[PDB]
Amino acid sequence: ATLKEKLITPVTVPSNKITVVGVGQVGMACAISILGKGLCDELALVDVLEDKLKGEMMDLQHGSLFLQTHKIVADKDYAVTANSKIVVVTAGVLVQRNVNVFKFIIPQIVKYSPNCTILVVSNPVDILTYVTWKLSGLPKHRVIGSGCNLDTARFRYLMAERLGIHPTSCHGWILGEHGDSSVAVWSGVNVAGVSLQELNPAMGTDKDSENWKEVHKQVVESAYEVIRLKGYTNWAIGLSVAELCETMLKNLYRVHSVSTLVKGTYGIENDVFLSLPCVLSASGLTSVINQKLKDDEVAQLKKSADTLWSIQKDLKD
Amino acid sequence: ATLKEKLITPVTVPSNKITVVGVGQVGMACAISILGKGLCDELALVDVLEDKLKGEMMDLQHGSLFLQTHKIVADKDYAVTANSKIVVVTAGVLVQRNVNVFKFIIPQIVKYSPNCTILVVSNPVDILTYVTWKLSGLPKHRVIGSGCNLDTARFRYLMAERLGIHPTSCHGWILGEHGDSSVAVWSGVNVAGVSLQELNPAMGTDKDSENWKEVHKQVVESAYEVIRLKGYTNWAIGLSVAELCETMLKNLYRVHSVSTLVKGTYGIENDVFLSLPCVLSASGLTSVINQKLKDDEVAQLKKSADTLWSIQKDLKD
Amino acid sequence: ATLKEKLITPVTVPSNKITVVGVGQVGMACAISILGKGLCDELALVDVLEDKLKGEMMDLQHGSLFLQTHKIVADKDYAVTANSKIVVVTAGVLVQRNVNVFKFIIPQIVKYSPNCTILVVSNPVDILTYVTWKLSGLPKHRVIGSGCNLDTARFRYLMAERLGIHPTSCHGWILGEHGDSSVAVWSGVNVAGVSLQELNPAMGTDKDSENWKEVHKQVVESAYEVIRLKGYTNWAIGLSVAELCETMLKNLYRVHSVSTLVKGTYGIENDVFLSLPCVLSASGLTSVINQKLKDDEVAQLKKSADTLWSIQKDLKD
Amino acid sequence: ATLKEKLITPVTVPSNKITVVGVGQVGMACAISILGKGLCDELALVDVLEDKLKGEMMDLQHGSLFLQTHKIVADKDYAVTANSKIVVVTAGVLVQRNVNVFKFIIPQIVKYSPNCTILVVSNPVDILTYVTWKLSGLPKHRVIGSGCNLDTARFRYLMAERLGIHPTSCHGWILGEHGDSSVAVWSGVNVAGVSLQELNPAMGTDKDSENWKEVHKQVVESAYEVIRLKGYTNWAIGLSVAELCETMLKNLYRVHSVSTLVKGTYGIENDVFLSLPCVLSASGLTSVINQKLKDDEVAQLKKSADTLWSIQKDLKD
Repeated sequence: ATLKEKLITPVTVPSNKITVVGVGQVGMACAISILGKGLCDELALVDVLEDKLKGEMMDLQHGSLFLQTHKIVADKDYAVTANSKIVVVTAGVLVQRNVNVFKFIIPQIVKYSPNCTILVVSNPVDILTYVTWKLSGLPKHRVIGSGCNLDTARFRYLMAERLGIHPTSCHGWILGEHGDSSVAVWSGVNVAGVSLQELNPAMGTDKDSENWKEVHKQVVESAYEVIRLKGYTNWAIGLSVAELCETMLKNLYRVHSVSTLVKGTYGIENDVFLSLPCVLSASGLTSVINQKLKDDEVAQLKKSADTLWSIQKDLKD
Repeated sequence: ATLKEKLITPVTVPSNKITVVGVGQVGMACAISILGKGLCDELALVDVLEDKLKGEMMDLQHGSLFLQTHKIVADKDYAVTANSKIVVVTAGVLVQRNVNVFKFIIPQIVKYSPNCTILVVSNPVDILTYVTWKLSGLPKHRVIGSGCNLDTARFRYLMAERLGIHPTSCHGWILGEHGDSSVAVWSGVNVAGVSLQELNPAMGTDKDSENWKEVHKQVVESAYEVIRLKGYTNWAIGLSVAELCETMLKNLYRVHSVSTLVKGTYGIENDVFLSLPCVLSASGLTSVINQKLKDDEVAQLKKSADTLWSIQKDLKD
Repeated sequence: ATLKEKLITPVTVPSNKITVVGVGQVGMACAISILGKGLCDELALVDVLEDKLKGEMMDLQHGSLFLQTHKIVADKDYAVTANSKIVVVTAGVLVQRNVNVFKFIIPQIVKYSPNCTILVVSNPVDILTYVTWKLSGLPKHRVIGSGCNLDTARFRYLMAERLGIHPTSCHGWILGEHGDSSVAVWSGVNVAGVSLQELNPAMGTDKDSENWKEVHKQVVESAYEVIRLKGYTNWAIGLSVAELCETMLKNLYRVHSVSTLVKGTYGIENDVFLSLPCVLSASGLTSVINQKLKDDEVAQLKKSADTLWSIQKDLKD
Repeated sequence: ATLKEKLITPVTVPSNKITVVGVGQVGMACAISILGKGLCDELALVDVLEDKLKGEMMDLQHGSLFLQTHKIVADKDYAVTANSKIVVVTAGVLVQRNVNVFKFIIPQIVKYSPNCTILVVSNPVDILTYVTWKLSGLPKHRVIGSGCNLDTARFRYLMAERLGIHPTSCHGWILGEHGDSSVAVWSGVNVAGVSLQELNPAMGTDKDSENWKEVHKQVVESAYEVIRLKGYTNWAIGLSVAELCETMLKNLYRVHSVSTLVKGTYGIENDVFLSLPCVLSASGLTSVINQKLKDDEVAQLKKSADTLWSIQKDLKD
């Protein structure tokens, strides 16, 4: 009178589980990229909506044949979040408004899944990373935001498109705040270990032949030019998050530039999360790479650190 | 005075190129799934919109660091479509309205890329597959629609969820029209080569203990219940298309149930594209699996074939 | 005076760790397949040789740039085995000789890594699976051998090559002992849910047009015909093991035919590991699929079960 | 009276085909890595042995269930080689002995597959790359050897292990001849865009605290220390080749350091293949990165170029 009884003779817990907070344009970009990489053994989704959340879950589950993920669960309560190895926080609705949400969600994240690494994808990323470090009570190394990871990704595609090579080949970084105030360190930009700064001194300046400073002006401009055209950017930031979840889940110790506490380095006493190249692993951020910067470059960190803390002093937690 | 000149000393054509027609909810689901599998060596996007198309391209290109795809191009003209190995047609706006678009696009698809396989993702899939076979002048085997591939995928997730196993293990099929009129062949449903029909005869009927006929009623119902909640289904049908592009590009000879001409089998003289298990390869559809069906099951094909052709007779090409 | 101090500012445990026991022809096939799939976050290797083991480790580590695995460790002591999520036992040198090795290794496996699933790859697989269940003190569901998984794989490639389709499409199984005595269940053999037994009754017999019974005679023959030509088979059984480690690590609940205790089903009171389709997950074997067999087919299990226990009664543990 | 006739109703050419020349320790490392990445839509194997070749083919084909490759063919005649997109030449048995084989094979490679890129894996790689450019009549850009690609890979694993990070993060190169005479360019070595040479000047020298010059001494030493222990290195060089076949097949334009003609740069008039960072694509080598080297470093290229041509002058083709 039953198939399951007659067919399947019995001889759980999440393993690599990842939770994505929010089903929005960018939160379902991260999920389908995380599932497209087969990182998570369970994918939990949580958002304040009752139905779309259930519709995003069912639309993914119907593709479970095509996925390496077994259990895809989504609820509006954070019970599903339990046992999450990483919690990707895309939830966002101006900081003190977002701090209304993160008071509302982040401590629910941590009640059910204490070990989780919290990756903060939502803009503003640098402050909402502090917001989520304050009120989650997780260590410094278990709460990090996406940050300039995607900026570094956009920067390498641009730096490659001008050279025609593949973005993985052209290595250059973006540090600092996520506005016009990001630091593109040209001392590290290079291809095949051939420094570009070395050969052409005109880089990192006001003017140059190709005015390569336009690249960093295009890096910060393209983010919006994608926002202009289709209304907001998702699959760029969802591929970046999936690549971070890969570093942490697969425990690779890869260097991503992510938002972490800058207190103690680059002349900053304030508790501020600013994007710095960091070695990510299963445990959290394992370390930070120490970036040798021009006095002028450390200045942009220092100043832009203050721009955050100047408006991060009035946060009401 | 130039990096590219000084750095890169010179010592093209698309290879696996895939074009996706449309940037809509489901057309960018297919792209990011195709890119997430690294199938296409070039991904061309085309849609009637000037800007979102340019925004979907740039949002993908910014993730090129994270992708195995080198060139992602998008234009509103079909010059980009040139040399496409597969053209995934998601464009859709009721058939004779869609046949306005496919007159407008499909012959532009074929002008630039004559060898392309045309995969038709758009609803109605069975008729718009005929529409695109009529006016493209491609062989029967190079024009196929998605069809019940995703229905078969939803059907296996359901058939597995009731058994708790993984959808790849539970093998069952969906043939025929894409409405309530799909044929779930229970003679093939099984797990680990254990036929479910064999053990419980009550399957495929009006009533059963678990009333397993509800599965096929849930297969056709879930498609809408995803449409209800979030407004439309994308990442299920985009993972299905990416799995079809994989069969054809990687030239696997895998059996998918896709929309192909049923003239000559199952008592149908009409030229009608109805979903049948077919062996897909690089060349196109290589063949069809011959499905042994109940008289009653061949009837649903036969009748539902007529439901198509009854309204496929008045098509104005 | 140090790069590491100046460069990397500090802000462990194995996660998915897999241990492969033995570096032999088949044990390095499993490793490079497991690493080629990026399953293990750490790969531990252990074998009785001091140097080749260190050479197999270094030859893999030099490819770490190309791998998704971070730490590849190999020692002759089983300290490295610690925290293994799965222990793949390829060690083998006739059962009571192999039981000399498994007394020597298997309890060292379990001292350092109590939670490990033990996958037994080594021939004889069915008995050395019992040998390793007796003396490891692990549950029934955490000790399983490869078994007819690869037989099922060879069987599907053959069953497909005759049909020209891709082996993933043609579903047919191999149960029982690993000699000529395997059970190819033809009641489950099919393609696209079209039973082959159904249409041609001459299958599973003495004679047929194509004498499809030759397939199962070729399945058991090819294993040796690979052993004849190059001396032994590795990358077939290493891809099979990597696909098992994937089911268990990725926690997929996929159905593989593996060696598990048959006590209680198919009329067997003896404690005997015989290859049966089983649902594998992170926890172990989750269940067994109940295979509906001809009286004659249950007989081959029953008899071949005794052939094992007849020589499994004199095992000295 | 036939399954294939009754089941499969008909509705070819290699696409991405790769040929590996030789089944030896390193030639089956490349195959199982190429198949493990699903690069080739057909894999052709060729070697001078009748049986092992047939045994290597069958051992791979039995794993076809687990592979994304459909057709794996192996013959001793080069008919199978036809339509190869890349031909990986592992065949080797001292140059003028190897030039006996490449007279015997390389023109058979090119008779059946004129468009093929020829990747030369076999030691000596730099000369046997010239040997195969002379007698194949392919362009400069379609014949390249593995070269210091794997040296660069070993160099990054070492450079990372000292830093604890993941080898993909630490970017440093190996140019030139494949002996002790390789050039480790320290001007490019760095992590997260932080030059190591910049901070510690003692690098690239006779003595340093960690004497980081030992890394390049370990890079060249480890190659042999793997050769010592297990007799020869395979899965390092097979993962490197699979990563080259990926750059070329997937048409990525990635920068690998491979053996190409150095005539015209670094003060070399001779026709000599020496390892230089090069942008690989579908067409061949697309270009070369221009490496800014110390006078002393250009010297090692210049001199080691002569060491090749001094014994490359007496080649009898």
